Amino acid sequence: EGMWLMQQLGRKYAQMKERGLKMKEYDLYNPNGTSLKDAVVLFDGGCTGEVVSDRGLVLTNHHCGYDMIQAHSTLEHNYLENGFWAMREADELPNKDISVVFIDKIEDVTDYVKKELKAIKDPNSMDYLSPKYLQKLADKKAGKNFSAKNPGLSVEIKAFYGGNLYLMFTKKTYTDVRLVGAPPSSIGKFGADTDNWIWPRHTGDFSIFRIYADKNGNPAPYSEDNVPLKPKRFFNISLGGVQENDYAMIMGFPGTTHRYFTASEVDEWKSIDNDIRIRMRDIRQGVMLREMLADPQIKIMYSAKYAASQNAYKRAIGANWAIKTRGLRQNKQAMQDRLIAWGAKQGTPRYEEAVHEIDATVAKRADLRRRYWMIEEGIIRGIEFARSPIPTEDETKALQASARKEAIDKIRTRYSKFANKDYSAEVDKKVAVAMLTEYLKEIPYENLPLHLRLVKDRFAGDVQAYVDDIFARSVFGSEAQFDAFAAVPSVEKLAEDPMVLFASSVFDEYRKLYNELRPYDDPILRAQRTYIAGLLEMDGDQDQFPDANLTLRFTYGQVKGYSPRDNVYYGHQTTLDGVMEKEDPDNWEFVVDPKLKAVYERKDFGRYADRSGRMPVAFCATTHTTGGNSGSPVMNANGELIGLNFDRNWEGVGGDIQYLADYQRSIIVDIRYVLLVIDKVGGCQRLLDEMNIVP
Amino acid sequence: DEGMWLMQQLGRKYAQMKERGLKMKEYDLYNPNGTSLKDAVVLFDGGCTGEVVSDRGLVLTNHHCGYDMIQAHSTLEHNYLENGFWAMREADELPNKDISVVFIDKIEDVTDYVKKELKAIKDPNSMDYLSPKYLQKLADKKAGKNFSAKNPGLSVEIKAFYGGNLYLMFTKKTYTDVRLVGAPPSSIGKFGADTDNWIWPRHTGDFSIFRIYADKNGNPAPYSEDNVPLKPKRFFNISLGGVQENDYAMIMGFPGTTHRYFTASEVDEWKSIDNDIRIRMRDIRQGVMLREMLADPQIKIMYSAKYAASQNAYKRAIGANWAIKTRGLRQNKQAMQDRLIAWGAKQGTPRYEEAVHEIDATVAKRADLRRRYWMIEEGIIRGIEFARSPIPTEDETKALQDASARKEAIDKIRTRYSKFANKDYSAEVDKKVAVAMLTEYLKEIPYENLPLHLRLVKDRFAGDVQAYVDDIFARSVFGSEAQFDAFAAVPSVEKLAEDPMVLFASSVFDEYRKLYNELRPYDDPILRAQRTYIAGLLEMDGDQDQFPDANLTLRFTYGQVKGYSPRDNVYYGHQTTLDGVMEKEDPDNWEFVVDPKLKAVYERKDFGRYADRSGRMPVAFCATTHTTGGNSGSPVMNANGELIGLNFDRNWEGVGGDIQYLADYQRSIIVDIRYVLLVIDKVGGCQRLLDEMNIVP
Ligand SMILES: Cc1occc1C(=O)Nc1ccncc1
Ligand SMILES: Cc1occc1C(=O)Nc1ccncc1
Ligand SMILES: Cc1occc1C(=O)Nc1ccncc1
Ligand SMILES: Cc1occc1C(=O)Nc1ccncc1
Ligand SMILES: [Cl-]
Ligand SMILES: [Cl-]
Ligand SMILES: [Cl-]
Repeated sequence: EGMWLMQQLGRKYAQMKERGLKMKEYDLYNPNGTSLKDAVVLFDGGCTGEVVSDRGLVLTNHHCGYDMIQAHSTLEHNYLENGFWAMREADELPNKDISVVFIDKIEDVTDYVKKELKAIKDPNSMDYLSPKYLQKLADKKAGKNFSAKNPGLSVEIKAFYGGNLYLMFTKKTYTDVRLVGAPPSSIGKFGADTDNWIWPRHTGDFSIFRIYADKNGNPAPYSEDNVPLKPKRFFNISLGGVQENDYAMIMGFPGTTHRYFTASEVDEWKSIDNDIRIRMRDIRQGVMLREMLADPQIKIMYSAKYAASQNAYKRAIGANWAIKTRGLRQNKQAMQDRLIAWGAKQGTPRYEEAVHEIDATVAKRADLRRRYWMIEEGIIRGIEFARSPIPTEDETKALQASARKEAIDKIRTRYSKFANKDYSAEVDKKVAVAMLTEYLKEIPYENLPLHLRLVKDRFAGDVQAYVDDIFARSVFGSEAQFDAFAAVPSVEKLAEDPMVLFASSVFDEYRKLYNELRPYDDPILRAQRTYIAGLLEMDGDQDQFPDANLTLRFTYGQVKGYSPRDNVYYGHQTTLDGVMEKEDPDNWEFVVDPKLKAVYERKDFGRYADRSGRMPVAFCATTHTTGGNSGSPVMNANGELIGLNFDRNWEGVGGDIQYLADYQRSIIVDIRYVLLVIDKVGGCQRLLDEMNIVP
Repeated sequence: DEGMWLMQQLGRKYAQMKERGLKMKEYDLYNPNGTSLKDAVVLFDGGCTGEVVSDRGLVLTNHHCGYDMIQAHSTLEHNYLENGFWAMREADELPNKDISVVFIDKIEDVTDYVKKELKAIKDPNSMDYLSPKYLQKLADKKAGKNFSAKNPGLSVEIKAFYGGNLYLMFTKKTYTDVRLVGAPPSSIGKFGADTDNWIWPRHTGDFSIFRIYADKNGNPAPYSEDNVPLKPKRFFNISLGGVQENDYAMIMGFPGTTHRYFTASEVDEWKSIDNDIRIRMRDIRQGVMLREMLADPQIKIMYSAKYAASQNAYKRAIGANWAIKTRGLRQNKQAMQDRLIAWGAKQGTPRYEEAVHEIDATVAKRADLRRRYWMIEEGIIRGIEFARSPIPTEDETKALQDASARKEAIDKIRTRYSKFANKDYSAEVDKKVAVAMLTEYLKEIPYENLPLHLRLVKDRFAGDVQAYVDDIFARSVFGSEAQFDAFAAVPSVEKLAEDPMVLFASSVFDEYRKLYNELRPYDDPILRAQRTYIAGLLEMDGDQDQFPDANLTLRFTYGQVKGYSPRDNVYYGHQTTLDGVMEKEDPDNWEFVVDPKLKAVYERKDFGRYADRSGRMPVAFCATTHTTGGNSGSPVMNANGELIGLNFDRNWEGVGGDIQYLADYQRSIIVDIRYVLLVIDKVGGCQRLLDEMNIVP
């Protein structure tokens, strides 16, 4: 049910042993020694990874290493489509802008931070959550020049439980992290966007990297003189596999949760955030899909844009399903009524006042929040010409010296990036007509961005005519129209350009709404500090975990399937047979790698198949994970690596607010399948030899 | 494989059924010389099964079987299709026109008689052995002089089985006064609508209730206000004990057709011609239709039924091709015929190998013709609506060529035009469908094999299909109402003779009939060789583990209440519940609307004695019984012969079961009788129906 701080291992250890944990507490997390925690990394700021060899080999997801695979791919050596297998350490590819972060030490600095905060003065100060204020406290505690005295190390203080607990982390960051191996995208991204958030799942979502360091194993930027890191801890790989009900645990960096939402915040998340995102993206997606199905060239240009819109659309559908069917609002209401009754009994009304402040703030900002989501989903992300070029102040106060040619060249560059190889003005006009029709139905005239008032005033309510006029008269409406402008440019032409005026008006309204809504966050945040302090004082810090905040957490559970609906069961494990069932040669998402299809036909599974002779692919577990946990190590009762977390089923996306024991699962790639791919698909035996594979 | 057994075969199957869980005495299920449970089973309205469930002739069948009778009695004031219908007294039950229930009074083996009569052979290749006319002459000869007049309500019929190796005479008792008694609302009766067609898990309460009325002596009589409910020989007791996983289940009913004795070459033909062409052509038709329905809400209303009608056999063909591809249907037919050929060689009789060779050679010879026939039937006859536009009859052309006979012919042509261009017809949707269908048809069918008018696409329109279709509508008398009216004011045979739409329709129907006539002779050598083929299979492996193909005659099948795994890591259990209906509820989707009385019953858990041991309300279950079209409404029995449900569908994964039963995938989809009784009770409030049934604990 939770995402526990490493400090909370002591408090959860007995229950973990009762559930099947076999390892000693300090072998998993030792606060003043080496433990399994030292083999877990924050991979490139937004993923988890794990060290799996005494020479710094790192496993993470294929979707986590995707950008590094794509950046090294060319027409001659397309690593993204065929995979990549460095047959020697010297062939491993360096990556620019990459990092791996180790959590060297974790310290409770609550008393220190709370004492420092007493010197504020303004009781409503937000310094208690400010990264700048907390960094000043971290630097004061670690010492003026800590990083010079301790190379590779840095300190950081974060707030937890809404400001009721503070932890200081001593981090060790390595920036020379090289690409070692990756399966073809047909394996790494098998279901592609069709199987996103889906269980059963058949995706071998893994990639392999290596941490390089100086001669003393200290962090160093890329240098041909760097040598592999010899880590103090790395995971052993288990080949014992998994069975239904086996104990499983994860360590990783979950990004965000909202476990302490009030019932009013759940209602707002549903009726504003989710319903608007669902409604607006369903309109955008429908027009886009119609156009992609009618023209194969439009399908190529808009596939990525369509997939990018669908991902959070599906998440919002899954989240709304939990709100509707799993009683999220009711359980938050019961949580807050229980605190209010307890507070009345203690003679302390501050908890009821805090819940009241959150409800009143949520109620006050509703119309503004609705207008913000409507414009952001409807126009800012909904219509491509909303992000068309807007002449800067430096460009207009240059057009009206011969820096006129310099202003036009910069405007041309931005026009070329807007009307790129994947942009269709015809597809965009059709999407805009549908999006704006919905937006104008929902947003009243007095709340419209200035230019959109012209639909009623100038175009007699004709949305199609308004959009047609924007393109017919705009300098960014076509290449010929831009070139005619570029030959005789004037600031007067730009000032009255219908596309410039649209883009400017909608961005102006978007920024105005953001600025008016931003002050409402602070009273909610301050009242949450009181609210969570009351919940902790009442029911204790053991059942209620602190919200995720991109810090190292552990979660535990079992390898277990679930029933998604009446008379349907999805088991705990998928097999290579399921990959073959899904094969579709005329669907790029479900193409099966020929080497993998051959391995399946010959049953060349070696030591990786289960006792039945079937080849495992993926499994699911009752662990509590969220975005940030991609690539997390999945451990046995013995702490051995049994898989990598790579996704979570859509039925459990509401788990960020309330864990759903009967539906929510972590989707994990079986480590036996990872080794099978390295071995029979990549032929990279050296990686198998450097890992410590236990029977 | 797990057959549709003749009633005659119950004796030789009985021991295995007892070992599988059957508890009843053999002759209580079927006795050729006296009353048995077989007497409570009826052929409901020619194409469904039904069952007698009371001593006053009450009949249960599917909602989709009684659909036309419910719809015919529905009005704007009393919409029984939408809200259901519950007659609170026998006098309120609604009579139905053109309805029948058929009882199988007696079944007799007449093989020796038919085979002796057939020996008077004037031609060894005669097809009289399969002719309904010839067999009726033999049935009338055996039954006697004016049997139907001496035994009113009874009729005699002989059917061939095992390709002409076995003949049975059936004495049927037909009742035509069958009245509507009760029906749940469509929201329960057809809950999944076409979305859940062929789907398991299933949550549809697919039942309707009728009553057989008869004269004072219980003899068949047409509708009369003097008719009294029938007192039957036998009726089913209703069980409330429910079902559990692995329970024995059996069905009696009228499966229509199977092809269990196809050669491997007939499986290849069914896949590569019949199914692939139907799939490819309907996918094109459906895609254009769906795009037009999604863009215009009025087109969606006009084309929903046409779209659903095209999709039903499209889905069946997809399911059947999945079995051919993944379940080894072709290979198992090949093994069946190689085993017979090896045995025949050992017996010194080459006639079985010669028979299989004749079927293969005939299948190979007709391939191009069969491909051209399916291409035109799926592509144009079914695919393009203006293919069924009006064609002036010979008598209409003669009438239009001096007299008032001219205006009579024009009125007749107008009537047919009005039926073609009706409230659901869109010429714009039809032109778009035709352009796509014809583009595919012209790519597949060479110029020399095209219907005469379609040659104009290359000759006159320079390969432009859109221009050809545009010209048909712009210049045709049936292209629009104003164009028809201009013709009707000044009509001439000359205008009709050169009309592009008339010429198109005439040419495609001419080609369709020519292909049918050229292909028809190929059926006879296959049929005669199948008589030899099946005789060999029966002589070799006996009439014990190979059932005769279904032919709309009474059969029994047995199995277990059991779910299945449709794919890797997925399991569908044996039973669905009312909870699953609630999970599927969607008020803005007519297909998944939930009746308020039913939703309230679920909320209050007002399930009474009908609920399972865990307090869950059962809805439907699935079984390993072998059923097909014709089995809709069939009684599902317990090990004791008590009614536990009604068969109403089969999952798409098992549609290949008509050729080869699929033990691990094929299931009969059954409405739980506890759910039927719950709906009658808590939704209909028709307590009198519960009281007349014999409900056992
Ligand atoms: C009803 C159903 O049956 C199978 C899948 C679904 C479904 O809703 N899928 C889904 C929902 C949200 N995001 C992604 C996928
Ligand atoms: C068919 C079904 O519907 C709801 C649940 C199930 C089911 O099979 N459950 C199950 C199977 C295996 N392990 C654990 C539980
Ligand atoms: C692969 C699959 O998963 C769920 C359903 C299907 C499917 O193909 N359904 C279907 C096929 C043929 N006729 C009817 C329905
Ligand atoms: C076969 C299968 O694949 C994935 C899950 C299952 C499963 O649960 N099987 C099962 C459940 C209940 N009774 C019998 C079998
Ligand atoms: Cl380290
Ligand atoms: Cl012979
Ligand atoms: Cl099977």
